Amino acid sequence: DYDFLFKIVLIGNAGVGKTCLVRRFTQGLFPPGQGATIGVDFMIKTVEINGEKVKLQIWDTAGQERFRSITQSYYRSANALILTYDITCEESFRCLPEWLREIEQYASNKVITVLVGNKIDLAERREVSQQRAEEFSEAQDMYYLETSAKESDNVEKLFLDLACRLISEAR
Ligand SMILES: Nc1nc2c(ncn2[C@@H]2O[C@H](COP(=O)(O)OP(=O)(O)NP(=O)(O)O)[C@@H](O)[C@H]2O)c(=O)[nH]1
Ligand SMILES: [Mg+2]
Repeated sequence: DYDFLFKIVLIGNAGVGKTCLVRRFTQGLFPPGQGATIGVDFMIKTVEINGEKVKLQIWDTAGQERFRSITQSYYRSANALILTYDITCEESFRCLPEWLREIEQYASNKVITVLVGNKIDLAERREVSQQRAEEFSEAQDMYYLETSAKESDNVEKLFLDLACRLISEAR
């Protein structure tokens, strides 16, 4: 048995690396030749946060617009949403207001949302500056972290810090 169970759902545009992120955390390896998610995928992992056993239930949703009505049906039952963009794609960033709008209608009003900028191993090809992203997230009152599923940068920290904050929330 665990001390806590939380339901985390990753969302964001197609191609931003939501799958490689979940899989790198949950399996410990960056998945080679990863293809687009069809519908929603589900993964599990139990983690120790300061002696507490926390089971994460993680839903990994399709980016592709055509699955969008179905991925949205998963929001209401989530404890947290990991909203994801790709630092090297300005449009995935520019989309974010629209995602927050969705989350407002379809997620629960107790949902925690974090923002992840993925693919920092490609930092020199970013199209959204660190400062832009931090200013957007300061405006949204949203925790922001820059990750690399590929090279592991901040992938563990992402979910372990969110678990810790979900613990505090449950108390
Ligand atoms: N350099 C680099 N490439 C990455 C990283 N994370 C994912 N990618 C790549 O970017 C592409 C998209 O990855 P994927 O995890 O499928 O993204 P997704 O957000 O789940 N897409 P979908 O919504 O279609 O399921 C893949 O080619 C994957 O290898 C990263 O941290 N760095
Ligand atoms: Mg995917």
